[PDB]
Amino acid sequence: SLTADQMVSALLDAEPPILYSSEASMMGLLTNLADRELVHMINWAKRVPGFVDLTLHDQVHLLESAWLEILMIGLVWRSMEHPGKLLFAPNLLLDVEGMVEIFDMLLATSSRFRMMNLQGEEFVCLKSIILLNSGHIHRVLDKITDTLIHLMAKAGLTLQQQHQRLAQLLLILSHIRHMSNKGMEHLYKSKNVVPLYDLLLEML
Amino acid sequence: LSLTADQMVSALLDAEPPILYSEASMMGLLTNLADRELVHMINWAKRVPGFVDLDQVHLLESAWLEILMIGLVWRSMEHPGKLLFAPNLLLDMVEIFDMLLATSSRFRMMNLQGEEFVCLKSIILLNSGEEKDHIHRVLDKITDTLIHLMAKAGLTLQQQHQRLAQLLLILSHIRHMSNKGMEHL
Ligand SMILES: CC(F)(F)c1cc(F)ccc1-c1sc2cc(O)ccc2c1Oc1ccc(/C=C/C(=O)O)cc1
Ligand SMILES: CC(F)(F)c1cc(F)ccc1-c1sc2cc(O)ccc2c1Oc1ccc(/C=C/C(=O)O)cc1
Repeated sequence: SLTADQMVSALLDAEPPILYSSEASMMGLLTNLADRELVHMINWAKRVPGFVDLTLHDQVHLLESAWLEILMIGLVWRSMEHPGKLLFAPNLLLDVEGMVEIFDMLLATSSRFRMMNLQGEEFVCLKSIILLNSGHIHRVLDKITDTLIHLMAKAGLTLQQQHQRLAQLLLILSHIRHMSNKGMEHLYKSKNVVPLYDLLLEML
Repeated sequence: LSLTADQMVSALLDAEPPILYSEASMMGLLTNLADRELVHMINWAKRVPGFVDLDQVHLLESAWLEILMIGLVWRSMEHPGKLLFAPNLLLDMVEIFDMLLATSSRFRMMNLQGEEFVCLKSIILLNSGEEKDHIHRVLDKITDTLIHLMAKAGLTLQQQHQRLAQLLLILSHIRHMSNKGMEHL
């Protein structure tokens, strides 16, 4: 029911904080950083319009299917004004076997956003898209498109420039889904970061 | 890049490969089918306005299973519960099979037109990966094509953007389907 300006302001208020923090040392840091970031992500997801109307079962499913893409799109957004480096935290700016191909993708994605001049208002829309897309849900997904296109028209882009930019923005998401799949394959061995159902249920 | 929307949709519709035919028996039949489908794909790709002007090898290395999946998902559309691999090969790993039925159900639920299906395939192929901007400008042209095809259909500007968004968010699903399809292979 929210207006496109009311929506973008709710997403901007929903925004999580920026957190702080050898192969095993670096991994112990990344594992711990994401763990604490997961708790702030569950609070954020409930601040996203429409997600809290959903049954706990649906909320779980979406988060389990999107917790790494959400972490990565947040990462790629922070790291953006730091070319050649990945700002996992303000005290954790980096540049481990197998992890090299994934790091290089996350660098390329960050480099794409910057060249494309990604804005914070479009970013909060995209991260909200990923949460709701991972799995009424299509009614909300339509509302975030209307918000993105409203922000493109408010910025002065022509109707052509609007649908062209929307598409480029929605295709970089195929890459984020890919970066997530390869990451899930790499990390898993066992899991040290608490399954999100235990967390979501623990928080209510 | 000089090409119009109707010139782009018809150029791709012309490039459309033919429909082909057919446990160890099922996988062997599928390996053989796919192996014959890659030769038609490799040739279709050369007919994608922009693609032959390249790097082409890696784009088919990334999109070969996404293209095989979108094709399968497009064929099997009026066959709910079953997957139409070939007219003589209709089957009804289970995870990948279910993920493929859901996509086809979404394709049915959206009334996805063939003219829009060719555009998705060409976007899949190009977005799978001065020479780098060539891919960008072509994708921005397939998007004008998709929006024009919608304009013709009678949809409003708001009903156009939503539908563009709807179809594009399905490519994240087919990227995911391919990735988990690769692990299984
Ligand atoms: C290259 C790389 F580091 F980005 C990268 C490469 C991969 F293969 C996979 C993930 C990544 C990322 S993106 C990211 C964003 C952030 O805000 C914070 C942490 C991380 C993180 O690292 C992680 C993420 C999760 C875990 C969990 C382990 C467990 O359950 O035991 C460990 C390390
Ligand atoms: C369930 C399933 F069959 F869909 C499926 C599950 C997966 F995990 C991965 C892919 C699939 C698909 S999608 C498809 C579409 C088509 O038009 C035709 C064949 C196939 C095919 O099967 C394949 C694809 C490639 C190979 C290669 C083997 C080799 O190099 O030895 C074997 C079987």
